[PDB]
Amino acid sequence: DEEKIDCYPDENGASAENCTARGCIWEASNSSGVPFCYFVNDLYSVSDVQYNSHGATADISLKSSVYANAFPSTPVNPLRLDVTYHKNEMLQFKIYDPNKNRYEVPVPLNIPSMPSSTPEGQLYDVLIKKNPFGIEIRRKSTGTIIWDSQLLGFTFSDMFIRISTRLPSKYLYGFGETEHRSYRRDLEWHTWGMFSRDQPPGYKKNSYGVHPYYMGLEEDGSAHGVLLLNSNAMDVTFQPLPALTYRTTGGVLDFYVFLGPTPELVTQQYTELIGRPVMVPYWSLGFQLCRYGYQNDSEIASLYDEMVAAQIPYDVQYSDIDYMERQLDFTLSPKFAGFPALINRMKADGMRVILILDPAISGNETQPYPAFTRGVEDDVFIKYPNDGDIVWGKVWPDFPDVVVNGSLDWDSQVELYRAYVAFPDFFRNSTAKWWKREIEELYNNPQNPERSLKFDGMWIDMNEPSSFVNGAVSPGCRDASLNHPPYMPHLESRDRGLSSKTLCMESQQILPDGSLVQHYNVHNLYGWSQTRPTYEAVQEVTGQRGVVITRSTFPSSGRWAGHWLGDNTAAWDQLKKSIIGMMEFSLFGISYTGADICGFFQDAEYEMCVRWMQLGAFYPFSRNHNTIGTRRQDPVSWDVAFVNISRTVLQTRYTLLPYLYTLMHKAHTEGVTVVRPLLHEFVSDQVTWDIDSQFLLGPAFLVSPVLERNARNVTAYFPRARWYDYYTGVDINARGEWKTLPAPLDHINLHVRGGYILPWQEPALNTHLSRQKFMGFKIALDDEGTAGGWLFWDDGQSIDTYGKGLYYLASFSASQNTMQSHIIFNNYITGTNPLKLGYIEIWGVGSVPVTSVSISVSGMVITPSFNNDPTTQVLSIDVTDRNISLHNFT
Ligand SMILES: C[C@H]1O[C@H](O[C@H]2[C@H](O)[C@@H](O)[C@@H](O[C@H]3[C@H](O)[C@@H](O)[C@@H](O)O[C@@H]3CO)O[C@@H]2CO)[C@H](O)[C@@H](O)[C@@H]1N[C@H]1C=C(CO)[C@@H](O)[C@H](O)[C@H]1O
Repeated sequence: DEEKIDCYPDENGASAENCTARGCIWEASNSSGVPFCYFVNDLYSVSDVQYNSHGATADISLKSSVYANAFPSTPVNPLRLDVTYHKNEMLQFKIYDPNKNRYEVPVPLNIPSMPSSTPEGQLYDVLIKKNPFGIEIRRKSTGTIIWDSQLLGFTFSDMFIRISTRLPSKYLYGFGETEHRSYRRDLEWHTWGMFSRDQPPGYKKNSYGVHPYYMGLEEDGSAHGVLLLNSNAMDVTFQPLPALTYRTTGGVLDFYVFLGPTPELVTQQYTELIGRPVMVPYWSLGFQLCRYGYQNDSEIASLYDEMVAAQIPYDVQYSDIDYMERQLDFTLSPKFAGFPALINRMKADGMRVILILDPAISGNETQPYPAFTRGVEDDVFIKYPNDGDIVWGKVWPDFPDVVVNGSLDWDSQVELYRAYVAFPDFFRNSTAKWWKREIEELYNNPQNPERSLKFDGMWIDMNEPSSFVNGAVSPGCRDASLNHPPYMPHLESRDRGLSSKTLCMESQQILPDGSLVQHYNVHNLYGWSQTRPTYEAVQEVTGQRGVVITRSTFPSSGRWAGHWLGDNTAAWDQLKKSIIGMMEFSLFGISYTGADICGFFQDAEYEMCVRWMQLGAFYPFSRNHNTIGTRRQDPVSWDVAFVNISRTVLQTRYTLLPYLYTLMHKAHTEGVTVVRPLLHEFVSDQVTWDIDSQFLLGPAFLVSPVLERNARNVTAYFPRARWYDYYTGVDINARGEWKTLPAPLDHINLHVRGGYILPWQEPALNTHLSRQKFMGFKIALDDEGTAGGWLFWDDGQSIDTYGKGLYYLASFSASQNTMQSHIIFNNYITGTNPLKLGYIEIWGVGSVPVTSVSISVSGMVITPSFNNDPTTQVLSIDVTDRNISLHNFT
């Protein structure tokens, strides 16, 4: 019943007779999922298999065209397969057309100069099996088979490619941006669309980015990863005979396989290929506020003052498109003048500001508008292929004189008001200068130095590329590269073709080299194409490292940006989904992510929002954002009870920051994960393979959120190790056990894994005041493991600090009743530049209050006063009275 490989996934025309017309068998079923049409025999035949020291290659040919000609596109013949043993832990196999040169995804990866696999170290082996044509990847370690495409269905036609594989288990994690219902994916007959579209998160709905990458767990605790470097419109299909099926619409099958043995190891190797996450500015680790519909310039300032009055910490203040004049890029609303004043005032207190940008530029404007005009001069806009005019979409920008009724039909609004806009082609060496310029002159206004906005980071959005008309504008598109492209993957609005909510597929773009591409192949690449330049733009203009949040992603996208999970709604299910989203994104190679706290779409409710601020207080990207007409949902818009709660939890986060920052350093340097599923640190425990309603920050910080309304308690899992409550210092004392811990409406549960030391620092009102206060230690000893730890210090904003010069790297270790410090490299904390070392806490020291050594060394040796409770292992040791800094301490 499984093993049935759906022969008719087509949008239209599945029928007994139409089914027979391919080499296929029609047989109804009463079981949900099973394909009425299925494969009984193959249509390609592998021929000249050959192996060598460094790879393998066979040839694939039709047999015969009688049936291959019967489905989607004109099949390609013959094909060719090249497997390559890059490293011992990594593979690639590609199936392509050796004759014609097919579209291949233009995103740089790093690969050993030549194949560096060694017969003794190589951890996997491959076999090109012959009947029917198959590919079998195996972990040499223990025979588990990683990939096995010796199933039927393999097709390969210009605009339709199918390949399948048995999964080595019933546990698979993560696919290209959408709203999964659990971390581990179902397998019980589910298809998923993958294609950049402006879709609020939804079940089986294709969303902002595309990520054809998964991690599979094996029989034993072993793990592997698989990437399909294809950017065409595709959908994947999970069958209960553990096995999935790709159906792309026309690249080549370029697969890369990774078999680090562990989840982290896998990710380290995936990111090693596509690139590791961007290092973020220390200030971005703080809390963030925004909304769609900040009315007046001053309604923001009103908010920023209300927030410092409540003493709720936060470093980043935004403004949505409201600050633009009629949603035009690079313009300042009348209603928002002396907004430039607000920026400068806030940053002066130590805050920072992030501004949104859309990609589409309006060209129906009457006044002068350099952005658009110089756009046309430098020729940076996306046109049709036969020289044809700009491909005109519509988005946010309003027409010039039109008077706007905020309440009109959303459709009516799009014809009467919204201007025609052009989409820049961000591949082009030209579009880079143009874009980078506009950004320059936003920062330093050539004409009105008083109207300069001094932003610190950019939020590129609406870049799928999203558009509020299907394709182009007035007459439409004209093409079959667009609608019904032989196979229309299982996307949202399938009936609308690929055109739906974006550019015409025939739209011409130009790659950096200079060759011509149509939007059809690079659509999923669009937002990605825009990411690096924007990143660079911010860097050049601000002279600092800065940060970029983008909506549309693609593998490697996270190399220059972070990501927020998009248009959630203020509903309870959406909290848990954010935990997933984050987790999945760590896999996808993007460390800096989160959801819109309290919920974008719709009005926030009180209790849900107390719970969400507590959860979100631990997103790496912690931002409270919100759609237009809704009521405001920020912390100082509820009541005294709320405010006070918000304060406490935010404080906690501003304490973890030195830890959260080093994680970010380690993910950037090592490939490791930041938001990390328990199962990454405790694989041998199968209970964790399924838990997705709680998560880790790094290895030692266990977050256990309350995700249900009335609930004021929670049941959370606690793997086999010591879990110290972060607040009290006491070990919970569960071990591979489920405990029900009390969870009052003011409290969120956090625990520190025994065997780790966490560097902390006193909570300020923003990271500027914070970095000045006292540095702490939390040594979470475990009878289960003594203690290990890391700290990395930086000016927190300079470009490539680690990579060239000024940083501080210290590993910490506690063997016997004593913690010792080893500075690996120091170059920013010097005698003159001191790091105040405040307190030193130690949890789990013993019920016997007897020390053999109570005094700390700096070179000299003091025996400062301490507090100790025998009941609770805590051993506190204040030191706010010494000249102790991280650079002279031992
Ligand atoms: C702010 C948001 O506006 C537009 O969102 C539209 C969505 O495209 C559609 O999904 C559509 O229906 C959704 C409903 O609005 C919503 O109530 C939900 O419950 O389900 C519906 C899905 O069927 O209507 C939406 C109109 O509001 C736009 O497409 C979307 O991309 C916009 N979000 C971005 C815009 C802003 C402002 O620049 C940013 O603040 C957001 O973060 C962006 O994500």
